Amino acid sequence: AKAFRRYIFELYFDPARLLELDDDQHLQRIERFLDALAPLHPVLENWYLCGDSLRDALSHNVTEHRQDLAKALSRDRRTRAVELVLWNGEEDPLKGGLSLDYEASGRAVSSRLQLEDAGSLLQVFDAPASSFVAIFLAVLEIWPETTWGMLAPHAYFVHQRTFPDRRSIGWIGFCPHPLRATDFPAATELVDIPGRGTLLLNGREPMFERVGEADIKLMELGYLPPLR
Repeated sequence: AKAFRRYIFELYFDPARLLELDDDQHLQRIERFLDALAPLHPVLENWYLCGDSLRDALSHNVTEHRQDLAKALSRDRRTRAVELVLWNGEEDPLKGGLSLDYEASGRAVSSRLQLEDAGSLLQVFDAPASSFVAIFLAVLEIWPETTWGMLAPHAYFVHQRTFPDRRSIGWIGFCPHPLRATDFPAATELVDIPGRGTLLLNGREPMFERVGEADIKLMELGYLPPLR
């Protein structure tokens, strides 16, 4: 009995719809998202621009100074896509260190939000299932363009996912469709999000037919998206 250290935590957005937003809109959404993260745990209360020296990396607190967000974008944006990277000021993954990577390009691959390495949160959260669900809830409310979400152990996704050419719902995930409890295992909890879809909690924290059976059902329903 030992928890998985590395977790993947990614949410995907409809490329066409997300691309409609201008820079101010993206910045506003990230601002709202950081605000939604703040009450969930102390390590999520402060976000900073990355930097060389430790002094440089902790000088620009975007949760205190909103105008700094535009500096993240201005520095991180690519020549063909909105992009921003933030860190929470904690170096060690064992103490809740976390980085945020947001990209909006008009292509599925670069229209997403990732928290890395989410396994760091899983150990600082005193009640992780609900706290992670709260993060999904925040993304869904801020980005109606969300098309998929997955929280899963890295090792599971890479070496055990049922479908090689498909995404996975993971331990906790988002599927943009209503789902019926009768189609899923007893260990699965379905949380209905009207006007969005469903959040699935597949059994207890992976320490996995629980996730596999859910992916299988999603694939049979035609709801499990391709990787490409």
